[PDB]
Amino acid sequence: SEEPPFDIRALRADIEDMISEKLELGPSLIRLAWHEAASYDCFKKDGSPNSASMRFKPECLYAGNKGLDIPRKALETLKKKYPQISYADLWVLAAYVAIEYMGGPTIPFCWGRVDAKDGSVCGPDGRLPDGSKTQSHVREVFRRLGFNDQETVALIGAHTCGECHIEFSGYHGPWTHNKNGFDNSFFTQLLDEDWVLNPKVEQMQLMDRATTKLMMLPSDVCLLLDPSYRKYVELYAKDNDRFNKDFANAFKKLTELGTRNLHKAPA
Ligand code: HEM
Ligand SMILES: [Ca+2]
Ligand SMILES: [K+]
Repeated sequence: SEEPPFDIRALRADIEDMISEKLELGPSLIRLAWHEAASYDCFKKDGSPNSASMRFKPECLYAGNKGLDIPRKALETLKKKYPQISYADLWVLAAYVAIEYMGGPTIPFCWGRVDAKDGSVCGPDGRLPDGSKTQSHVREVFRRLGFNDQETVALIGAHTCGECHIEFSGYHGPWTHNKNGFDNSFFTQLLDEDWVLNPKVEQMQLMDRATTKLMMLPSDVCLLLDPSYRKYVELYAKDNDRFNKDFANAFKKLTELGTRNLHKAPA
């Protein structure tokens, strides 16, 4: 529709380059964008999602955002090179490129997000979801964000890529045997393995009986235990195209929560 004031083409290319020079950045950029949107409360209408408010204290110090300085710092180099882009746009755009680069769907980008100017707009701590908890908590968090059960399950399928780091969350390991590819293999893994207790990680997590090299969180396996969430796990495990499409729509929605006057980018 409308040309952004920054060179989007060149920028897309710089972000693919940066990811290619450091592949484990792909998943952290997705998590960065998700956590900047995850402060929203659709009932209270607060929390400054999608405003790059995680640049500021105290949100940058919340336990759940630990390690997200890495992708923020990496993107600083690009903000410098393309000054017309807001950080908030940049953070969203880099997640979309990451998803695509790793084999995921191409999500239509909208631009024009305004950056928070100070940390007084940041939402409270305790809005990010807790991996040690299960379906009650999960549904409560995602209701509060504006998502239904179908959207919830689709979004959590992003765990198909990346991994847990002891230093950041206290959990350990990848969910899938290809942490650098974005497909429906998180649901597939969830359903096809026998998940057994990992007796050597201090924060409770499961491991696959077959190899013991994969992991799931309590919040992940709660998607099997809940009868509504399990319908959708099954839907995505048996239909990768459907997963691509629903993930695309839900993530776009996630990254457009609490925004206004966006413009559709070209491609
Ligand atoms: C129930 C909701 C969620 C919980 C409890 C949760 C929990 C976690 C935890 C504990 C980590 C590990 C962080 C680390 O140690 O580095 C993580 C990583 C990640 N999560 Fe989530 N997550 C949730 C939902 C989501 C959603 C909705 C998205 C995306 C749409 C997402 C995408 C990711 C990605 C990409 C990583 C990888 C980060 C990396 O490799 O550096 N997660 N998640
Ligand atoms: Ca925020
Ligand atoms: K994967």
